[PDB]
Amino acid sequence: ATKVVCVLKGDGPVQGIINFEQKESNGPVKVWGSIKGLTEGLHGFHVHEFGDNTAGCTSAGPHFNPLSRKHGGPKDEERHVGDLGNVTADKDGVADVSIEDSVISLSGDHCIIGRTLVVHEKADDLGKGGNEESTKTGNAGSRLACGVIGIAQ
Amino acid sequence: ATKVVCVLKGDGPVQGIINFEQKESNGPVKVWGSIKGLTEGLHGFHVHEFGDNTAGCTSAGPHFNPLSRKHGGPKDEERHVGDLGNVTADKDGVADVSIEDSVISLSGDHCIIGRTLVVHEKADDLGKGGNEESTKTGNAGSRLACGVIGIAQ
Ligand SMILES: *[Se]c1ccccc1C(=O)NCc1cccnc1
Ligand SMILES: *[Se]c1ccccc1C(=O)NCc1cccnc1
Ligand SMILES: [Zn+2]
Ligand SMILES: [Zn+2]
Ligand SMILES: [Zn+2]
Ligand SMILES: [Zn+2]
Repeated sequence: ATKVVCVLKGDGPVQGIINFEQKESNGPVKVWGSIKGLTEGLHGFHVHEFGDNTAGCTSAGPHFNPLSRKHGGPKDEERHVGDLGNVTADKDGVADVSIEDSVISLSGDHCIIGRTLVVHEKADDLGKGGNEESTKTGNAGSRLACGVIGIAQ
Repeated sequence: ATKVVCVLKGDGPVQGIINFEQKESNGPVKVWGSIKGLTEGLHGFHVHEFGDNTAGCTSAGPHFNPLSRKHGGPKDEERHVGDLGNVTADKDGVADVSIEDSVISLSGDHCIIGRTLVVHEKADDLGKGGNEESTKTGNAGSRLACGVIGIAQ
């Protein structure tokens, strides 16, 4: 009953459409869509704090972290709201995304509307990499494609 | 105290950066920035309902109109929330945008975050064009560039 969408663009072309839908404010958000143009393997997948793409994906800032937690994987209690783990691209460079998440929302202070979705160069280590950056960014590397998360029909 | 931003891109050469700032939730919104690649003269400038760029600026849908009014200019009582009038491009195709508007908001009710800002081919006649479409769209023609309005730092 609330639906939101994000078109991801960057060089390659890396390009994708990701849809989000939440039946009720207390419920999980289903996330689905496709990203093409990726290298085979894992790519970090995060909601970043700013829906600012004025100078490309760099202006999106850090992970969306309204509750001031450390970086983790989607299944972790200790995670940022924006920590959606990794998407996995096949040999053909396509990641078909199908996620349900209970921490992001389309309502309230966990809401991701107006933020940026980013797909990264490398895997997110989900805070298990053993360095300073692991519990901040997951060491997922450069931002390959991004877009602002908007209200859908 | 609330800042939001929008990068305008489209099928052609029209591209722009628009900033919105609102000191207080009950107060006016300052809109500023620049758009380039335009024909000299007036170009309609609207917030459209959906932050959806799936198939380009067309997927943004109609003017953002939560209060079910007819189309008008920004200084009119009878207007859509998204009716921000025209921007004006100079001889070099650059429109320097400077708008203060009392009807849009960046918080509270009916805010523009996660919606789409669109710059149009033709002038918006501000509901004074003398045909039915004037009171709906303003006869401002095709969508040259658009972007989802996102939260800024
Ligand atoms: Se959820 C959220 C986050 C940031 C800014 C605005 C919102 C919001 O809730 N907008 C109202 C809305 C959301 C979805 C569909 N229709 C209206
Ligand atoms: Se901006 C806006 C317009 C209409 C409805 C909801 C919102 C909104 O901003 N909601 C998200 C939110 C609510 C409370 C605290 N933080 C974010
Ligand atoms: Zn990231
Ligand atoms: Zn994180
Ligand atoms: Zn329009
Ligand atoms: Zn209108």
